[PDB]
Amino acid sequence: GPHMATGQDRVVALVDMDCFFVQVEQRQNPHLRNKPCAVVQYKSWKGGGIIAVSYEARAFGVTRSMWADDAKKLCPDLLLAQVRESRGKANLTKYREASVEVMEIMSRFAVIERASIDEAYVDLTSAVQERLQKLQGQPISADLLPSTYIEGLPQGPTVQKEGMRKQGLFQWLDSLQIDNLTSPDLQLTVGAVIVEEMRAAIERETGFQCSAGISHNKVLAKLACGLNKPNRQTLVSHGSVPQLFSQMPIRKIRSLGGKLGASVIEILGIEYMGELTQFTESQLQSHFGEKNGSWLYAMCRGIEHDPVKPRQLPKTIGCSKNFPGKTALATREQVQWWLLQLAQELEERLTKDRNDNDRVATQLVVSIRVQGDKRLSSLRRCCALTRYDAHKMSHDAFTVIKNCNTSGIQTEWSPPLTMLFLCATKFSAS
DNA sequence: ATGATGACGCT
DNA sequence: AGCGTCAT
Ligand SMILES: Cc1cn([C@H]2C[C@H](O)[C@@H](COP(=O)(O)NP(=O)(O)OP(=O)(O)O)O2)c(=O)[nH]c1=O
Ligand SMILES: [Mg+2]
Ligand SMILES: [Mg+2]
Repeated sequence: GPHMATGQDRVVALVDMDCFFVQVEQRQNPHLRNKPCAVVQYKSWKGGGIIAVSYEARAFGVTRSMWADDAKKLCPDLLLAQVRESRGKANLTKYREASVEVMEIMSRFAVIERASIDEAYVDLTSAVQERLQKLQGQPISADLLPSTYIEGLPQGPTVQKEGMRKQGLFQWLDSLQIDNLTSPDLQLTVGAVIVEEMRAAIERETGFQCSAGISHNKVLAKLACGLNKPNRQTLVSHGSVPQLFSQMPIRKIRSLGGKLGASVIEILGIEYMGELTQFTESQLQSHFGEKNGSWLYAMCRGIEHDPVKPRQLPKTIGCSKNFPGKTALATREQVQWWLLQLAQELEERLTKDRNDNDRVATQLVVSIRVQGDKRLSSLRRCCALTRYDAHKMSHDAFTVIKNCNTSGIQTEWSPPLTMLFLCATKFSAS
């Protein structure tokens, strides 16, 4: 009890842009706003692959990874925006630039870790301290939390969705201990006021809406984010964890959505995150390894220590294209041509990066998939990246992969390539 | 024929 | 180094 750490030491948020590529296209084209719409890449095979979906289209069953032609059977009035195509591949520059717009705004409030093109974690611990002093010991108005849900409330002795939100919020704030500058629940609340302000700023300055989770660590912040979407934010307190976890499938917790999560379920014969509390740390470590067992033991109690890394910029800059089915690359000249295309996009991105962010990449990773392999990558090789020159980079990547060709006739490439990937890495200051 | 990315762990 | 996992 008096020596048990409760993982209540930080305030962490996760901010996630709602249907982000869709919002980028809707800002640009007002005819798409407030409509069922999706973002598609390519167009020939089955209308293109959907990669993002507006909340109005999701109500019809439209999802990512559906073909647009199939999405149209569920939602006949679905509007589509197409990803730009440059040098015969998808080019995500518009979405990268929009993400930078958002991240720069977030960075005014606190330390951010870029988690993906449209998510960042935020460490609010310091911001909350500072804000607790100036606000003094005076109370926090619900009007400062207009889009916040307090997970697990209301509870105890209304018919509308906004009404439930306000009821829980009132219960929370009515129990808050406002004169104890170290109360975790108070710290979270202030964190949430800050996140409201951050979200208001993003929307005002970009037009983009997002959801957010506020809790004591990244895993709980991420989970919290997804609980009330879109355009809302959710506070998951330490106290809320036992009930929340008691029915929370294991696969919903970040890092457990794959093979390890499935093994936890199979080996232990459990279904929900809270059920982990029944095992000793050594038991868990015995099944899953020292690092994973320790992490699971703390996580199922709501405790997690992964720091929010101060990193707003990606650490690698890469370009790839899949060549599925009949388009698989089968001649030396095709392979070379496509490496050049990839290397030209890459050069463009790298030069821009070098001007914007004062750094230079030094390693080039070359990855390919071959026809028949159900892995992301059949093969990865590195080479020095000494000049930002597309012809050099493509020539080098070719060199590095060329003996993968089993074909006897030199013009041909067997087995055919179903993926090419160039990745610039090992950045240094410039 | 679920694409184009990106981070990190294991050995 | 190069492969495997998990994620958006
Ligand atoms: C998961 C995922 C996302 N994305 C892009 C499209 C989304 O617009 C953007 C953000 O991903 P997300 O946060 O997973 N999804 P979303 O932002 O579209 O939707 P949500 O509102 O966050 O659910 O990333 C992909 O291109 N491929 C993916 O597999
Ligand atoms: Mg999102
Ligand atoms: Mg996201």
